[PDB]
Amino acid sequence: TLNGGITDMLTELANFEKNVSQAIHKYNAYRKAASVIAKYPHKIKSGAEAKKLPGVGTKIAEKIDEFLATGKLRKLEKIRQDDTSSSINFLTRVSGIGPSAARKFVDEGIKTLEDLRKNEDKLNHHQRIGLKYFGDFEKRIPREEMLQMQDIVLNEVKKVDSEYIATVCGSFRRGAESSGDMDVLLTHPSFTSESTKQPKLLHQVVEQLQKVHFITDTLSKGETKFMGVCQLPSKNDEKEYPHRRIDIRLIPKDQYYCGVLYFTGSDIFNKNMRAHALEKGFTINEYTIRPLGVTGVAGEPLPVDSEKDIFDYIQWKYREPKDRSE
DNA sequence: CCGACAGCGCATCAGC
DNA sequence: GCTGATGCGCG
DNA sequence: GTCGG
Ligand SMILES: [Cl-]
Ligand SMILES: [Mg+2]
Ligand SMILES: [Mg+2]
Ligand code: NA
Ligand code: NA
Ligand code: NA
Repeated sequence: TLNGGITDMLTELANFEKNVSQAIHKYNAYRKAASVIAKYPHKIKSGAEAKKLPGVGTKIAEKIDEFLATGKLRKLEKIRQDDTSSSINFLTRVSGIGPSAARKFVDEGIKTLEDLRKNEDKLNHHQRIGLKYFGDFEKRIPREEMLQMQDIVLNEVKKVDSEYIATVCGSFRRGAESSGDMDVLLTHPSFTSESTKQPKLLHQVVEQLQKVHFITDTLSKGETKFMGVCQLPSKNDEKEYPHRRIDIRLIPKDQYYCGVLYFTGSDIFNKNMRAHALEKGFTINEYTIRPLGVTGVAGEPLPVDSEKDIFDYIQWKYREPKDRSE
């Protein structure tokens, strides 16, 4: 983190644009610049030096000059002092509360954690759970705990049907020493792009995980995506582990490689890669990579037998999960 | 300039 | 009930 | 806010 100060600033700007301005392209612009700068192997001495990097334009360069000179950014100083902006940014930290809901709550005079607690009747289900575990969802998960969680999920899945394959993705798969949550990619031979030969494939796994008290709450749930909450079991007399966010995604088995590429991320890496795919005349989602026709319409799914096959199509050297932390 | 900026599942709502 | 739009979340 | 054409 040679350039921690700068990337924090950019990230704070990004958050402002997303949460308050609701300007998503500005948000993405700031995130891209923060990311490109975070991997720059030199301590930055000037905006000019920074502007050499792709994603860092004139406006960001001037901000980096201001920051380097004074150690702060007036624009942010002001944003921090504004009550409405500060309140909105805060409320968006609750899972289920976005920019729109946040601004709406602020209108109604609901602007603090205390306000939320006393107005639970004004929250949808997801938001109520996000509030319930607000503190816990702030905490990172040590890889040691991720490992225990992996064992539980894989073993419980095995118990439901030995043919399931559960893979832990996200930052965990990228080798990080701590994770924001647990991402599980699930497959079963009875669910392919060709046919769904069994219903409740995701339900049964979710049910089994609730049975053993691993999954504690549900934010949302469909036939292919579960989003919820889980918790490690603690021993006699031990303080409980924090509750943790868990996402489970059921992907057609013959589409595993596109799925694991997606679920491994990072999010910025995915955006970069998919953007590059477009430039190369392909479109990539978690299911397939397809050529773009002359009209700009997706063609038929190209054959894929590894993650590297995807990189090959778009003429990128293969990058291991651990090098996709952008 | 000015168009493009990745892609998609689930929840909730409006309108029919 | 459905469809489509929008909010929010995931990487 | 940044970039490519
Ligand atoms: Cl924007
Ligand atoms: Mg994750
Ligand atoms: Mg994340
Ligand atoms: Na640049
Ligand atoms: Na939120
Ligand atoms: Na996740």
